[PDB]
Amino acid sequence: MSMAMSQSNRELVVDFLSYKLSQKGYSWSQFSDVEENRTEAPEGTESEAVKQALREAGDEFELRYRRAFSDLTSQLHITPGTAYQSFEQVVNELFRDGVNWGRIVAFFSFGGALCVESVDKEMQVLVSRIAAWMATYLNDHLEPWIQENGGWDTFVELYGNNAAAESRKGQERLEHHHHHH
Ligand SMILES: O=C(NS(=O)(=O)c1ccc(NCCSc2ccccc2)c([N+](=O)[O-])c1)c1ccc(-c2ccc3sc(CCc4ccccc4)nc3c2)cc1
Repeated sequence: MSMAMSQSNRELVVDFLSYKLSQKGYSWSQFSDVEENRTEAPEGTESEAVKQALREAGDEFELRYRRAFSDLTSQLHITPGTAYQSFEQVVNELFRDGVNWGRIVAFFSFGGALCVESVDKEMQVLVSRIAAWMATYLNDHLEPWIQENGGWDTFVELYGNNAAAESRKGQERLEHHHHHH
């Protein structure tokens, strides 16, 4: 008997990773062929879920916790001889005190920095690794958690764009009340 999980989480590591990379100037990728059509009106077009949410939180994280993050990225020096263990360790402590969206996003970034550091050392080859190491920890040290707090749907409904605006809707309203009161 055996069993596994989904892949969504993994998609986050890739999508985000790329973002953290592009933000630094890097990128790298490839193309291919499949099969599809279209006939309406092409344009940027954007979503409004984990993708957008995750990113934002990431940028704001290093902003509010510029030090809390920096000091972290300096706690682990990824290398070819580095063992996935040395990784799951550092991330463990930062996650020792229970689990909360905050630490979650604050964590994701940790990895992003690792990649930025790898490329800086002309070792982008690592990116692929750290990327897999995350999807492994997120599915063995978070999955069970994220599924106990309403998955991501909740994270995007709390500390997310559509959510941010939603919050204001109320406030701007409440204030109007006391005023008319
Ligand atoms: O912010 C946090 N929590 S929150 O109140 O739930 C929150 C606060 C703000 C936001 N968003 C607004 C932007 S700020 C932000 C901050 C964090 C995440 C996302 C956003 C969000 N959120 O979006 O989910 C959540 C938060 C922020 C930082 C840390 C944090 C920082 C450094 C370290 S170093 C360490 C172990 C050391 C150690 C290292 C190695 C080896 C051994 C020991 N553990 C750490 C934990 C822990 C929690």
